[PDB]
Amino acid sequence: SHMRVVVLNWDLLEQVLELGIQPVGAPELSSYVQWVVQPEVPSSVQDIGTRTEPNLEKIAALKPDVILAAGPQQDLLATLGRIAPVVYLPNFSEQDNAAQVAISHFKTLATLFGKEAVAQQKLEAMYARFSELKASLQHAFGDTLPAVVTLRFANPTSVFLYTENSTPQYVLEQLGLSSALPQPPKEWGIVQKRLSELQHVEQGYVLYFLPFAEEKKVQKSVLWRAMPFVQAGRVNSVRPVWSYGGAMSLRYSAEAITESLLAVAP
Amino acid sequence: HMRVVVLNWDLLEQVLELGIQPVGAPELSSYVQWVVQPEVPSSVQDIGTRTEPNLEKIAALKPDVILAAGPQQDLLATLGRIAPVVYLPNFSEQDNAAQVAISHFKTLATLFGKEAVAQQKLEAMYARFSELKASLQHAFGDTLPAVVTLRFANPTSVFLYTENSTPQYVLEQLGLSSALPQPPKEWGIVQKRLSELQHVEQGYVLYFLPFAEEKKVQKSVLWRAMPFVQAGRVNSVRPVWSYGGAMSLRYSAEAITESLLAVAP
Amino acid sequence: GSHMRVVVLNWDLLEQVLELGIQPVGAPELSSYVQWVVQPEVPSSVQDIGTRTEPNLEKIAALKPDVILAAGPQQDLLATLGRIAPVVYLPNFSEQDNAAQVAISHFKTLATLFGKEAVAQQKLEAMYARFSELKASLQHAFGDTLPAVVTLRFANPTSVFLYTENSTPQYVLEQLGLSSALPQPPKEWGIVQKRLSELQHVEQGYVLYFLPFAEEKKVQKSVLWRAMPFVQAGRVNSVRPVWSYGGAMSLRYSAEAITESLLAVAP
Amino acid sequence: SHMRVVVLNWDLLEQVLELGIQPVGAPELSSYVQWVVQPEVPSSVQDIGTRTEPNLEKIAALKPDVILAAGPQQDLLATLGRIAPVVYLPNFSEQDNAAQVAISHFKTLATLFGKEAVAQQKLEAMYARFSELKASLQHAFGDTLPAVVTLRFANPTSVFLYTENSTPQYVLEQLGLSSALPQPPKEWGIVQKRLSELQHVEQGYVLYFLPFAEEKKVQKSVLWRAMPFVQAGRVNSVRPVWSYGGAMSLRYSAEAITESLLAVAP
Repeated sequence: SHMRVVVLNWDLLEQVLELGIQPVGAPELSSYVQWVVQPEVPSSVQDIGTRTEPNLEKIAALKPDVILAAGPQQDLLATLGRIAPVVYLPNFSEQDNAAQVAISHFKTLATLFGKEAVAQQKLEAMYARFSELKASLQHAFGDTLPAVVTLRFANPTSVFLYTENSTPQYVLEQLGLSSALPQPPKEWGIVQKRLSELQHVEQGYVLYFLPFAEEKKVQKSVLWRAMPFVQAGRVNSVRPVWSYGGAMSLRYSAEAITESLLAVAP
Repeated sequence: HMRVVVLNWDLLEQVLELGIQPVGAPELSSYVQWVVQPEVPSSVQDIGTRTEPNLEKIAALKPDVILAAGPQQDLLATLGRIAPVVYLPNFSEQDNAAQVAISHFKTLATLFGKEAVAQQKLEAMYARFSELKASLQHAFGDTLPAVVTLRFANPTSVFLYTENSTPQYVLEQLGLSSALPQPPKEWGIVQKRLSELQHVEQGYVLYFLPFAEEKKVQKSVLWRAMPFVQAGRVNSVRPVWSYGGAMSLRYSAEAITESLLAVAP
Repeated sequence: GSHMRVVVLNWDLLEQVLELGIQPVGAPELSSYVQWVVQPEVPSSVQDIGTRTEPNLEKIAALKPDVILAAGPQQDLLATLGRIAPVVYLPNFSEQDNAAQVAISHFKTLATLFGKEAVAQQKLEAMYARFSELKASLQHAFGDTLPAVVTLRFANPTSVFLYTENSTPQYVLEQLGLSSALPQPPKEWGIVQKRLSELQHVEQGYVLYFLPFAEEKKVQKSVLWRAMPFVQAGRVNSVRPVWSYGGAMSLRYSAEAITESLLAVAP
Repeated sequence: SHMRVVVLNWDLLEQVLELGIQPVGAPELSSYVQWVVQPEVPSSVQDIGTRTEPNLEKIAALKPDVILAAGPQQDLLATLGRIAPVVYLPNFSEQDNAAQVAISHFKTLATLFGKEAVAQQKLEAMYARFSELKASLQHAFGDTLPAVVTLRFANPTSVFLYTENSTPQYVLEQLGLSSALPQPPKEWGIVQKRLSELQHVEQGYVLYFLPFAEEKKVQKSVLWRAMPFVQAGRVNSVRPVWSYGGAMSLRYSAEAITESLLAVAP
């Protein structure tokens, strides 16, 4: 029903908002509109601190009926229980297929909040949306879709490649895109490799998620300009979509990758 | 008869080659396509994939031991709560692949008491090596050609095998020269462009099967212009896992030799 | 037996030989050695046979060696040295050499030649294992994002020797999972001489410089160095003396040296 | 223990083979079985080109762990080191006593490759063989062994006399034979004199090493038949033994000279 929900992670914040549920508390709302962006966070929701170090004084003042915690708040579950009952929905382990798990959590949250019908409408619409971008991608590339590298910059010299169990990997598979640089499953679906290792990617297309404060710095480097995919024009920037989000995150990133990959096409 | 669960294809071969039949093994469907040679019995159940094994299934089999390799190193802690784990890593940039695959074959033998069976196979392997070398010298020799061993990534990229790889080891055991040596790397491979094979004029090029885009590459525009292709010094090696166990060295030796005995003068 | 009379002419080979349990009768610049290489302590018995660039042929021949180990910088003397004793030529720092890998490959080759193969494998396995520990200690104290590090040696108070992609400090950084923070294309000896002004744009990364450097205090109090972003942010430290152009065990000593100096000035 | 060795000179090829070591590459294998012949090169060993001018492409293709170079390859040491570690064992200078150096190199190579025991056994067997041949030589020459000239034909008009620092000279001394025409130490242990100079070796023996493609031409020539040692019947042909080989070369040349000198005896 209409309970007073406090989420402590950005993926759960998205999931709850997407279900038509409006929480009373959520972490890092200022950074949220820069990194996650896609599921706009209403004016009512108060910033209860960070995902790693939530404000216990503040969440208790909001009088929650439930506290939704994910992976990074697992050491606080006992602590959070002193304030209100906790529903722990973890994700993005080395074992979790992130995306699949994000959907199963999306369904579970729906049943608990009675918004079970709304969940089904969005999920089937997302699956239909996948094929829509896939169709628009083969119509622009010719039924042999290219191989794509999805990453986020770690430092101006280091890069987070997304692994096989990550959500961008799931998106690539749903779009019919190939994995230009596959990686074994890891936590959060990422692997930190050096940027110089991308000197050998002479074949596919490389997409990097926004924001990155030092984008110009890397772009102005001798190393980045020497990249095969850069001079060949097979590289673009994906509009800000949280790669560690919820179920609808898969959709938003699907529309974001496709839009950024329909560009820089032959 | 212990209840063994292997989580990697090399260990699966090693354990099977010792006459031991595990209760769990990864990617059994894909196994009969890429490694194929040590045929996995009908009894063994698919416990998921290599990189991403299913803990629920492995725990449901109630194993007495779990054999994990390199790609499962981040799961070792979790697996120990299911059953005692034997961690046998291999194919790093520092590992000589072949020796380590043999030493692991020996270690697995002693742990499982099948010490005699292991030695018998190893003696048969070394003997088979010299056998193939002789048959190569009777078809090429006494000056054996230089050979490139690779796997296709895509019709434009190629996985060349490095100095620490198992195909490199096989070539040296057959007395064959390395037509395109490479510095040590992880899993023993380097991904190069197909265009790099434009200057390997004198010698032989072998590529391992399967490759879904073989049909595309053989009649492809870039590949037919290759020197070793026009000279007819190129053939396809029957599917043998280049990242396997000890007996992989034998199977790949017999596979390369048989595929190289063809297209000979 | 392998109880042989070895004369080394380069510091890396001196290290390789000492680490294998072999004690040479001659080695170059022993006085300067304990200041720059330091780590593999040179025994009291081994005599100083001159420098690396200009070895004393009269002295090395007087020691009556059974074998002479010469490296890259002594290649122009190989023909003359064979007249004294059989020579083993082990190069290791061109722009195409992966320095570290070959230093290990030379460590293995030298081991087999001197029969010290078992100790070599033991040393290498202990080094490789130590790498993962240091990497582990680095992902701890730091985020899920290993930092970007610049490794260099001071040439003068205004110029710096940055290490390239084929250098041994670079190999160490890569084994630790660290980024290059200022990568450079492969060059001879693994270095490039840049102006100190090149460190003006390494803002969010880390800068480490190897010891010794006689004018570090001079640079520390200099106007340009204090204006450096990594200096004001406190992300800069001095690495304890480890030879950047050494042998296989040089990689281990330099890995522990970099990690410890980078565990400091960490968040 | 079992390394991949590539030798670039015939002497080093012999030394390594006598130690039970089997190289993967060796120079001039076709000509080797014509000039050196005794330490038979296995079928497995591949021809890496000629001496002085080795095939770098082939040597690198064999993936050697060591490259054994001698005198004539001294200008290639820098290039060879770029392929694999090089062990440079020079010999046959004006200062080298060839034979001693050939043995000391045989020992060092033995120590380096661990086949040290086999070396001492062979060397000790060689010294013992010397006295055996000397005895069979003294029983046929009246215990006062004659003076012998050892040479190789350059052309039908010139002859390569072997000097005091050469390996056949060492052989003559170990057999107790005198030097019927000694020469001051020179490079490769040889001196090129005109054939007309052998007119003065009257009261001695002359031995020439095989092969020589124009032996019949010289044998029926007017100048050679007019030689004092020829008319006196004190001349014979020594079976092919490499005068610039290794330690066991000294043995092979000892039994070859003795066998060729047991003939033409009174």
